[PDB]
Amino acid sequence: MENVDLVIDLQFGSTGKGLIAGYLAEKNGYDTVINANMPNAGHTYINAEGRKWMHKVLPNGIVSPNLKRVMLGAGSVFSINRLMEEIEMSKDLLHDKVAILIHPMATVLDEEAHKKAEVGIATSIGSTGQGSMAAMVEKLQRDPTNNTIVARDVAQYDGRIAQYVCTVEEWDMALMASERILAEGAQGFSLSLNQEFYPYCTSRDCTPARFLADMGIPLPMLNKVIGTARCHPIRVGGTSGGHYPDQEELTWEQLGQVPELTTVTKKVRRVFSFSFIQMQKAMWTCQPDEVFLNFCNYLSPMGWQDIVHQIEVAAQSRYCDAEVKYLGFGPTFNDVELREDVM
Amino acid sequence: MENVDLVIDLQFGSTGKGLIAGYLAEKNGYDTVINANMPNAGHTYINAEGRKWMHKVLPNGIVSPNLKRVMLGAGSVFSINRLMEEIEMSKDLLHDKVAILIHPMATVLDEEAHKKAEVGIATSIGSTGQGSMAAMVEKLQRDPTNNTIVARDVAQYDGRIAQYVCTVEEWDMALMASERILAEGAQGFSLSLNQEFYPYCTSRDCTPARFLADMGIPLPMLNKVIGTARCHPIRVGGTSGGHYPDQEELTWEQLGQVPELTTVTKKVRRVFSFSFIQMQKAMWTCQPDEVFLNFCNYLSPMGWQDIVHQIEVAAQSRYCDAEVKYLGFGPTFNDVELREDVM
Amino acid sequence: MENVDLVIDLQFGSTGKGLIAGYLAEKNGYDTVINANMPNAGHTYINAEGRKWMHKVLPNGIVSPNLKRVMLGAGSVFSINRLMEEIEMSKDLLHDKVAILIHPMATVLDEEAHKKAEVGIATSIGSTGQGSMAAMVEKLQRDPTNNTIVARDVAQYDGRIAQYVCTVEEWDMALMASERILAEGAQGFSLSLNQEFYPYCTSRDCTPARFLADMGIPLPMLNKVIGTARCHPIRVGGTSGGHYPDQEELTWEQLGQVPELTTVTKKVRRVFSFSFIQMQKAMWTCQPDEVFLNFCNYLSPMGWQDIVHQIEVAAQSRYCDAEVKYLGFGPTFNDVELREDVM
Amino acid sequence: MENVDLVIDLQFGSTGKGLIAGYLAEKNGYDTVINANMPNAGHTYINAEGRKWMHKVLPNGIVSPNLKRVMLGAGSVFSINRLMEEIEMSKDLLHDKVAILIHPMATVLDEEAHKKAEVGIATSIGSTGQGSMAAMVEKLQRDPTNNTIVARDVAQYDGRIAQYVCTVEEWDMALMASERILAEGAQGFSLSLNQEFYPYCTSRDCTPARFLADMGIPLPMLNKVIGTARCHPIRVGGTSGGHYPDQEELTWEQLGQVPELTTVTKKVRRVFSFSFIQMQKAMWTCQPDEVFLNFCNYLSPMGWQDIVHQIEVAAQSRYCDAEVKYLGFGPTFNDVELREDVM
Ligand SMILES: Nc1ncnc2c1ncn2[C@@H]1O[C@H](COP(=O)(O)OP(=O)(O)OP(=O)(O)O)[C@@H](O)[C@H]1O
Ligand SMILES: Nc1ncnc2c1ncn2[C@@H]1O[C@H](COP(=O)(O)OP(=O)(O)OP(=O)(O)O)[C@@H](O)[C@H]1O
Ligand SMILES: Nc1ncnc2c1ncn2[C@@H]1O[C@H](COP(=O)(O)OP(=O)(O)OP(=O)(O)O)[C@@H](O)[C@H]1O
Ligand SMILES: Nc1ncnc2c1ncn2[C@@H]1O[C@H](COP(=O)(O)OP(=O)(O)OP(=O)(O)O)[C@@H](O)[C@H]1O
Ligand SMILES: O=c1[nH]cnc2c1ncn2[C@@H]1O[C@H](COP(=O)(O)O)[C@@H](O)[C@H]1O
Ligand SMILES: O=c1[nH]cnc2c1ncn2[C@@H]1O[C@H](COP(=O)(O)O)[C@@H](O)[C@H]1O
Ligand SMILES: O=c1[nH]cnc2c1ncn2[C@@H]1O[C@H](COP(=O)(O)O)[C@@H](O)[C@H]1O
Ligand SMILES: O=c1[nH]cnc2c1ncn2[C@@H]1O[C@H](COP(=O)(O)O)[C@@H](O)[C@H]1O
Ligand SMILES: [Mg+2]
Ligand SMILES: [Mg+2]
Ligand SMILES: [Mg+2]
Ligand SMILES: [Mg+2]
Repeated sequence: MENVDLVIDLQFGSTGKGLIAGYLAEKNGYDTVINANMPNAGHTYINAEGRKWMHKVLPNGIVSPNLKRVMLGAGSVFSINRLMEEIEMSKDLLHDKVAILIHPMATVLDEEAHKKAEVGIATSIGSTGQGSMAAMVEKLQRDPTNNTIVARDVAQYDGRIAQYVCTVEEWDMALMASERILAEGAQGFSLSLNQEFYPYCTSRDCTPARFLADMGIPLPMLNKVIGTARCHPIRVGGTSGGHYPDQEELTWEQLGQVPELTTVTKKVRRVFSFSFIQMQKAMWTCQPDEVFLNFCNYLSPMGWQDIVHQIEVAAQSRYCDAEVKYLGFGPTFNDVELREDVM
Repeated sequence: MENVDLVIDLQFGSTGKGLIAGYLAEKNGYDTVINANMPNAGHTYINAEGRKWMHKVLPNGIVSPNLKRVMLGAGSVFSINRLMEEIEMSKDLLHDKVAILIHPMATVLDEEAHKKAEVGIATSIGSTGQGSMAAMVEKLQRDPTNNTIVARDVAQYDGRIAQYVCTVEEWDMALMASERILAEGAQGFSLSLNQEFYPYCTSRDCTPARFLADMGIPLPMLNKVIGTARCHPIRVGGTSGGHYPDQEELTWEQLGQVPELTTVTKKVRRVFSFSFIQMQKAMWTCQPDEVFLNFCNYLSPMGWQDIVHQIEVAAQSRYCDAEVKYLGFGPTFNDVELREDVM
Repeated sequence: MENVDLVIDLQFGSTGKGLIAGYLAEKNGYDTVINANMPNAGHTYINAEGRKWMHKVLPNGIVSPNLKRVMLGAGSVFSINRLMEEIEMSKDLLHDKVAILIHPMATVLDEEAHKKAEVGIATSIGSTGQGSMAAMVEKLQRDPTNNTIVARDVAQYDGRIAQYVCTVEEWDMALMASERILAEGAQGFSLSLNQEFYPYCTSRDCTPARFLADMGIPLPMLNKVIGTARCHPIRVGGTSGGHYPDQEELTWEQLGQVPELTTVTKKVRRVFSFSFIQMQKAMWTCQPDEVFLNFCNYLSPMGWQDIVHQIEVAAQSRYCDAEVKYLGFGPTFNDVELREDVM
Repeated sequence: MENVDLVIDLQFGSTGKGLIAGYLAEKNGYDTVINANMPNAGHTYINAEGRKWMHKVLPNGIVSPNLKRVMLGAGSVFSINRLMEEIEMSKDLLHDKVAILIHPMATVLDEEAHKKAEVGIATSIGSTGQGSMAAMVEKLQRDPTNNTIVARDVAQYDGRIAQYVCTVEEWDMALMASERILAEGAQGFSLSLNQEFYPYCTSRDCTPARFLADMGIPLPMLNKVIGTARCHPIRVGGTSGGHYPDQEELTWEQLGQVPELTTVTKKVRRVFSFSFIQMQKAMWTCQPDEVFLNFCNYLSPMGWQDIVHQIEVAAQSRYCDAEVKYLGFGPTFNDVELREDVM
């Protein structure tokens, strides 16, 4: 029954979850790909031939040569317009023998109302202001007179999603039928609503237990957790929040890199030194089996090799047998290296 | 590392989670007891000598002869006044060598405001109207200017909870130091926000994955899941929601029992026949290792023995090897029997 | 042929013979229950639902779900009025397919005369003064002219018992037909007429050999002997007799308990410390296979656990392989525990 | 621990218990011989050389070549004068390395008072009038002011028995020390106080369970039961009582024998035909392992051989595997034959 490989971020998000999800999908050929994304940010994957996917709704694992099911969990908050654009963009991949299943309880984003309600926190806590929490709050209100927030009710008047919206039993049966599943997490461990930076955090916990719960995955189904990290963790710009005591804020100049910016909001990313405290904390809760260390291209061999050893010792210190198996030297499939081959 | 025994409700709540938690605490002598309750639920335990505990905040496992830690998770919503009364009533048990730890991110209930904000859902969806969701929404708002909703901020002006409010690292360390842990879930599987009865449900998922996430417990720590059920499941009074296709609403009269009243509202409970569909669904997601079948005292031996076999076949049908280990015949410790000893 | 389970008291009586008899009857479902009580003893059983039986005549095992026969041996001394009240109170249990058999030679108590003849020993030896010995003496006189002492003769003029009074052959046949039998002893080992406290003793031996003889049970029929004991043995009020050299008289005050009152006389019970000498003596003669250690609720875990080990070593010392199988923590069915489950 | 061979009568007494006890004592060489006789009647043994023992108190097994202990049980009723005469008569056998132990609770017969009290029943029920029951009644009265009935109290003023009177613990220890024990019963099965002929019966049950109880022998100690019978059962003269439906009263003339008389009272013995009903009844309760068929000298080979087969079929019919091992053709050791040798 253990057939779910779960992808999670060990720092403050934007580490390369999309890159390893696409890479693992191409290598392991999962028949089911599942997620529970909110409109916060888009994940990128670039394959060997240079084709690029930027997803806010669909999992990045749709590039799997054995794709049979694409499932969007109960914890999802999505723009119907975005989902339509994303499906159409990968129509060749999402063919007649691929089933797209939207959980009946997934939240439909009202872009007019939900973005307007997040205008204040977009400045005060440096929030993305995408409407994710405002939509989540409307769901929680449980007004029986409101038939415009969950997918099951929206499907009654919006036929664009109607074919995809399934029942709870159809959802359970699809997981049961699945041979091998790729589950994709979002945001990052330190962004968790219940980690130390509150209120400078996101609207949910970004931990394996919360992701499985938001995707409706039974715990005995979990096979492996693949954690992702950067050599220099980033945080998204403005009054976004603090850092750990053993890390310092850097500049893109110090690193000799072109300043990194968010895709749509064009907010410059804040960059920090590696934090061993952050790793111990993330290793304790997230307990990954395998680690993908990305942006090794910003350091020299001794620098990224030293971080590999730090991560493995951080894991062991928190009863975790995490192995840094993959190393990222660029944004493409061809830039993902096996650790054992480069060091 | 696998030392967490988790107690969860397989139906619509109020099945005897309080009773088995107290029973297991006395038998297994856990050093740590942990929960993440909201004010919408109350749990009862009665020991061999007739002492009674009715808890809305504190775990029921505080009766453990080796109690060292009492921990209230980040997912908790609590009335400070209630916590003070619950502590005072078990002051003999909660002695100088017992540490009470309230997660810094646990929510402090604003009795007046939060209850006022749930007037309406209390009638429309048959909600408890205890303020649980309204408090949860205020936390989610993440207003940096609001220092009155999370325990960490409230402790700065309310010295009643100040000694108990810990840091995130203190929380992680307490779990790490623990020898054996009793984790107590609340509400019930079918009350989940993401199960089929939405909006006639609670404000979170009532599944093992969500409980571990709300208590901040790493997944490799889970040892055993003990699922609880009744021979005749119950719901709260009013327009509380629908039922499964294979079950029917009954009356206390039909059962020959004195009408049951809800724990928080002095309201009459709705009673239904046993549902095999509900069991298959609960077994699939919750995957319990052991089952406590309670209220066998409302049936004849053939009746409750037949339900034991139904539960085990429902389990096997959903790849779960659940064993009905305990049988309940009354509200006290002495009424919990080993299934092996009675059938 | 070995199908008789015999219940006997290892000390001075009133240790919980009634309780274990009811408990074993409910668990093992004996078709035949047999005794040979005199009016000097009363035995109590309280079931899981709170129903109480206090018997001076009828066995306590009438609560057996497979009851077919209730037999009162040749050694019985009974008040017809009492037997009628005891039958009436359990008329639901003693239905049309339950045969009550009174041995033809059982003694009918002459309340006025027999009680008048025990005035004196009631003060001098602290006797119950119930008429037991006086009735027994009248039987022994064997006056062919006396048709008012044995059941067989009384039945000729007293139609209340006539249907129940059987022949000797009917008695033998009922035992032969029985599948599984529960035999209940009375008083206690140290009250034996032939133990060291004479004349401060009862009018017969309270040993397995005497009970089988008084119930007319062939010796190859004996399967198992269940001996009963208290952590602090008791005696009746007054000049009831001495104790063993290794034990001391206590007070209910010293024990922190409400003073206990005797079953027939509303008199205060004398309490003593546990005697290892009494156990060795009782184990030697009575040779029990299983032991029920009752009133563990008057001690702390170390106290009652230590007495369990004393009993087993006292047993081994007298070539007896007695196992303390049951532990009593209260007066009801739910308070009987398996020793294996609590220590 | 199984080392007690018990001798019992299967009819109405006077069958040859003394003859087989002496025979078995000489053959098996028991170190301990035990009994619990009342003054009712004397048992006879005649050895190969013609020496004769007529005992009312001492066991007949004192002829054992390995005699170490002679024990008189708590159930004994004896004349001190008789015991003195009997010991003196066998002084050569009861030497310095043989210990005589009288149970402290054995009854001392007051020949003046106890015989006078039995004058009425000696005529009415054809009783022996030896005082046995009158002495037994005085013991049962338990008057603390009476120091003249039990051996322990009589020893304080009658030094003739003082050396022999032991404690209860000395009694238990002597049985424990014993290698092989010969236990001798008295009277006979059909004479039992609780058999069908009441009041034309004796003052106790004449069954293995009552004899072991009266001798204070633990039940696990029983090895073998040797039952005794006559080809023509007798009953002791006068208005002694009835018989079984399948037997008839005969005359000594019909048998061609000299009329049999009691030793002291010179009462002619009543003689009856063999009763198969009597055997079935005796086999059921007494369950003997071996049978001694005596007075085969009053019949022809086909007559006594036919009774052997009747007895074995009677045994089998009552779940008894009794083997008629010994056949009696006279009153002497030399007259006891092994069955396998004569048929
Ligand atoms: N090692 C790398 N060097 C340079 N650019 C990279 C590397 N790995 C990934 N990228 C780019 O980093 C950017 C930031 O990540 P973004 O959130 O947009 O998607 P992602 O890489 O899949 O990250 P995540 O899914 O963790 O949010 C992406 O545009 C991606 O193409
Ligand atoms: N077998 C039973 N028969 C009768 N009453 C019972 C039984 N088990 C529990 N009870 C009582 O019925 C009620 C059912 O519980 P509701 O909260 O009230 O459950 P709980 O045991 O208190 O805990 P939980 O809500 O977690 O199930 C409680 O008041 C409890 O004491
Ligand atoms: N563990 C216990 N703790 C407290 N009370 C008990 C316990 N066991 C029995 N009792 C009660 O104390 C009394 C002791 O019994 P006494 O006759 O009264 O014993 P019994 O159980 O009634 O039978 P028996 O005389 O054969 O021992 C009874 O009233 C009984 O219900
Ligand atoms: N087969 C026999 N033939 C003739 N006389 C016998 C035979 N066996 C025993 N006797 C005599 O029968 C008589 C009657 O028995 P009595 O009670 O006096 O002693 P017992 O033979 O040992 O009998 P029991 O011990 O059974 O009472 C004795 O005097 C005895 O010697
Ligand atoms: O996917 C993500 N990548 C990076 N930062 C994120 C992501 N999601 C949320 N955040 C950060 O989390 C905080 C709160 O985000 P919100 O959930 O959009 O309100 C802000 O500081 C965001 O920049
Ligand atoms: O402990 C509980 N027992 C039973 N029903 C509950 C409990 N908690 C919440 N509910 C149900 O959850 C829904 C809303 O209650 P609320 O979560 O308190 O708002 C209703 O359908 C209630 O009946
Ligand atoms: O059931 C009983 N429990 C306790 N003592 C008893 C019981 N039956 C008899 N006795 C004791 O036996 C002696 C005489 O009581 P009697 O047998 O009723 O005459 C006294 O020492 C009593 O204390
Ligand atoms: O040892 C015995 N042999 C034969 N008859 C006996 C013996 N003991 C008692 N009886 C008979 O038993 C009856 C009652 O005897 P009691 O016990 O002496 O009063 C009478 O019919 C006696 O003849
Ligand atoms: Mg991103
Ligand atoms: Mg409840
Ligand atoms: Mg009693
Ligand atoms: Mg004789």
